[PDB]
Amino acid sequence: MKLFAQGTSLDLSHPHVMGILNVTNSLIDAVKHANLMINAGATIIDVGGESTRPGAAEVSVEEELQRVIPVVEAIAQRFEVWISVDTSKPEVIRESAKVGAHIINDIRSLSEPGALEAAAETGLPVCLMHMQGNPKTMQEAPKYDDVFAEVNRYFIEQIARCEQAGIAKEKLLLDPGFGFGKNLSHNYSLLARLAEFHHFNLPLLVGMSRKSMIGQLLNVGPSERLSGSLACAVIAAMQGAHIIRVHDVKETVEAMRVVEATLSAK
Ligand SMILES: Cn1c(SCC(=O)O)nc2c(=O)[nH]c(N)nc21
Repeated sequence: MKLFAQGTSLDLSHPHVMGILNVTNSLIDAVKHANLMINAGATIIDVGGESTRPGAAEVSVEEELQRVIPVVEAIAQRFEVWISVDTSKPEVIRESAKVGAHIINDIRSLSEPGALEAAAETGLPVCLMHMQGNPKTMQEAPKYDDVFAEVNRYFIEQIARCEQAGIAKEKLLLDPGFGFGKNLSHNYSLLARLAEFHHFNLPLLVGMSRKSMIGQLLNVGPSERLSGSLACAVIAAMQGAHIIRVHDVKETVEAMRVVEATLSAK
C-alpha cells in the first residue's frame, strides 16, 4: 500500500509520523520547527493556518494563504519530506498544491463550495475526516445511537462522493476524527474498534495527540498529556493505523519503532 503525489511516493507498509506545524519572523520559526521534526523522524509535516478549536473564529482566505503558502513553499524547496495542509478552502488547496503540497487534509471533508472540485483537479491524496456538525458547535452535545456505525456510514458516503467527482479510491485516506463532535466514550469506542475500518482497504490516519480524550481521562492540562498521547498512538498503530498526527515527534517515532519491531515478529 502506497500513495503518490508531486512525483514521489509514501510507503505505508509501516506507520508514519506526521508532525503538527501550527501557524497561528513567522516563516523562520516554522522552517526551524519543520527541520527539528524531520530530524526527529517525521515523514509528513502538517501545515495548518486556521484554528480548529471549538471556539472557532474563522479566518479569511487572504490570511490563510499568507500564513500557509510561504511555509509549504519553503519546506518543499529545502527538504524531501511530504507536506500536508489543513485547509477547507479551494484557493488554499489549489495554491498549496502548486507550491508542492502532497496531501489535502480537510477536517470538513471538502464540504465547502468548490473544495471537492479543487481537490479533484490537484490530483493529490485527500484525507476524509469525520466530524459531527462543525467546529463552532460540534462539542456542545455530541450524540450517536452507534458512533462506530455512523462514522462507518460516513466514510461509505464520502468515498462515493469523492469517486463521483473523479477522485480515485486510491487517493483517499480515512480518519474517524478524534474529538470532532465526540465525548470521551465516543472517542474510546472508535479507538477500540479502529482495526475494523481496514475493510475499506484504505490508509487510516489518526490524530489524538494531547487531545481531551487524554485530558478528560487524566484531568490534566495540555502539556501533561505525552504519556497518554504515546499510549493512544501505540494502540492505534498496533491496529494498523498508517499515519499518526502528533505534536511530539521524537517520542512518537521511538514508540512506533517498538510497534514496527512487534508487528514484524507477528
Ligand atoms: C487538523 N486536524 C486536527 S486539529 C485539532 C488538534 O490538533 O487538536 N486534528 C486532526 C485529526 O485528528 N485528524 C486530521 N486528519 N486532521 C486533524
